[PDB]
Amino acid sequence: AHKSEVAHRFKDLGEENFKALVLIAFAQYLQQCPFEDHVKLVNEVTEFAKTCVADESAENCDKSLHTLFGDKLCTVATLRETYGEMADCCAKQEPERNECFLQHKDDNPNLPRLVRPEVDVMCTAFHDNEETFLKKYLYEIARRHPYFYAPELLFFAKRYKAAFTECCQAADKAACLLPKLDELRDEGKASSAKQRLKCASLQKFGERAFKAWAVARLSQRFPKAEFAEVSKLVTDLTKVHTECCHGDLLECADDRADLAKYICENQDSISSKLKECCEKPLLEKSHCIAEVENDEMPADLPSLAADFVESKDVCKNYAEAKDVFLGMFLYEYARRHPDYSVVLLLRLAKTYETTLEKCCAAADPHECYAKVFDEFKPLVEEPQNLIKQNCELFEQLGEYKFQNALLVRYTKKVPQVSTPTLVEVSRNLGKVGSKCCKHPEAKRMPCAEDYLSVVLNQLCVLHEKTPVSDRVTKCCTESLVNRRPCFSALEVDETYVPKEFNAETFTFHADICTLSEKERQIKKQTALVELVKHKPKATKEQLKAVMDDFAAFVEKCCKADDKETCFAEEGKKLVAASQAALG
Ligand SMILES: COc1cc([C@@H]2c3cc4c(cc3[C@@H](O[C@@H]3O[C@@H]5CO[C@@H](C)O[C@H]5[C@H](O)[C@H]3O)[C@H]3COC(=O)[C@H]23)OCO4)cc(OC)c1O
Ligand SMILES: CCCCCCCCCCCCCC(=O)O
Ligand SMILES: CCCCCCCCCCCCCC(=O)O
Ligand SMILES: CCCCCCCCCCCCCC(=O)O
Ligand SMILES: CCCCCCCCCCCCCC(=O)O
Repeated sequence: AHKSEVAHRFKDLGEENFKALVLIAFAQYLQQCPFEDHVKLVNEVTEFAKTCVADESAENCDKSLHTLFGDKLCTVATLRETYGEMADCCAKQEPERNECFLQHKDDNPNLPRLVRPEVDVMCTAFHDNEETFLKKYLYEIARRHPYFYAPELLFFAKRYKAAFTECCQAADKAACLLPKLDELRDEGKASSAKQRLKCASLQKFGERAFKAWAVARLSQRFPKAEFAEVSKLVTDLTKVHTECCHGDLLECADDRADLAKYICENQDSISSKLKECCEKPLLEKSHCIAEVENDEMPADLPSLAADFVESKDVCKNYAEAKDVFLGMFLYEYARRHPDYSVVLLLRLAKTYETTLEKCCAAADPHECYAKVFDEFKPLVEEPQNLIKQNCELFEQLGEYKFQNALLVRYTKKVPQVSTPTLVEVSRNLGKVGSKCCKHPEAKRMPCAEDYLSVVLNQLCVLHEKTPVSDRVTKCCTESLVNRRPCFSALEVDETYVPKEFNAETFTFHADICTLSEKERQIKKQTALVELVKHKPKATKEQLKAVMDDFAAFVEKCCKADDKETCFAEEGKKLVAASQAALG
């Protein structure tokens, strides 16, 4: 270490890990360079590291990895005739140089769009050359998602490897592999969204706010930890996320490790759930810790009434350090309720703060704040209720028919939203319902928050680049804790004038009967949205008349001898019979 940084990295990571991350880091700076140029780089940088491992005292093995990596970047021939002013970065000395590079990372690289080949082609390529097949895609994905934390992209890639291993040698390859690839896309996109949103919220609402979130989240997970310990961890976590949000891989990676090193050295004073994690190699340590089970909460804890309502010096302890008092509230409440969403805890916190502001200025303070815990009852109520009604609805309808209810619901509220956006969000919102409703009671709200936070921002980002309704603009710019209830408060837009008829949008062709089940579902769900937008004032019964008449139709023509003639003449009368009903 420090004698040869590059030799130390290599030893800690291993050759295989080393060459994987470097390909990632190279594909994340030079997004336009072809695969094989990157290969040649990764090969040159690894063989070099080897010499340093064998002989740390060698030629320039004492340089920082920041210098080595930069030197390699400015090797690339058409740096100027391809990446433009990025070549100018090479004239700058190292501290400034890397910053110049980060500033030229493109989230909109304007690359094409990865097509997923046939399972046959995939499994053949995978077998006939794993190395090239896998690293080509690692490269192809990393270049499209720069800023995506490199070691995280690596963990997904390893999960792609097992999937391709188990399934290519299966009876029905396609039926084993396709659902996994889809799950992996969804988790990976959800990963990058959660990273994106954390930096955005930090940039928008501030450090103190992030800290409030932190205390909440941490006390839930490490309830046996003392407040002084949770408080330091909150401070430490804020530092690593702040720095990790600057965008540089080595700064982030080293901060994450130190924090993993600390925690693991103090598990006794943190959680009894950190044993297997703290055994893992450096690459996996913080990744493991970040997803650790909740430690069980201390046997028998007193009510919060004593320290927060009854005590003789509430208003005093509050008056000294307000944020400290408010965080202790958070601490004591979060550790007791791992079944609460973090934002909900922040609302009870917000409410406790307000009443304290009013009530501590009273001639007899305890009088006016003695009932404050009675306002928490309806704030806790609202989320708890919403999962019951939604999970019930789902449990008796199944995922696909459950998304179709959301489809109609949200098209009726915000019909100005583009059709594919409505299909994408309503389908997504159904999956978090299929994910979290399978968890038991006390895990539902924390889970629903986790994926709602993703799907909600996803939609906000579209609407930011393309706004079409102000009540959505308002729900997206409202506070952190107000975001979701704002959306739940969306009402049916009955001032929306019906979209005009277009026989194309309701013309169905015989290709549907062969299309993949996912592919096929989008088609129908696209038409459903369009059915609502054309006739939003129709009843549940009117709607279900048409959705049934259509099911019959497709059943008939998809088993006909001449399927294309059937889809033409029968869809011709299907549309007419239906216009007539909703006329
Ligand atoms: C401290 O100031 C800086 C902030 C940043 C950005 C950044 C900036 C943002 C923001 C979000 C982000 C986010 O970008 C990424 O965007 C991608 C958008 O498409 C999805 C698919 O994938 C996203 C990445 O996964 C996400 O991680 C940050 C995470 O890693 C960074 O460093 C990113 O929302 C508000 O403004 C860079 C800097 O370098 C000069 C800074 O100095
Ligand atoms: C610039 C190319 C070489 C990059 C080598 C460093 C790659 C990440 C180091 C892994 C540290 C992981 C720390 C953690 O997340 O817990
Ligand atoms: C969107 C389809 C339903 C998904 C499952 C039900 C979600 C109910 C809302 C949960 C809200 C938790 C976040 C919060 O308390 O602010
Ligand atoms: C604003 C665009 C309309 C399409 C999606 C609407 C999303 C509403 C989010 C509601 C999340 C909680 C579900 C619920 O409150 O029942
Ligand atoms: C205006 C004429 C429309 C006639 C056809 C409307 C069909 C709307 C989509 C039907 C979706 C059915 C859902 C399903 O069966 O999976």
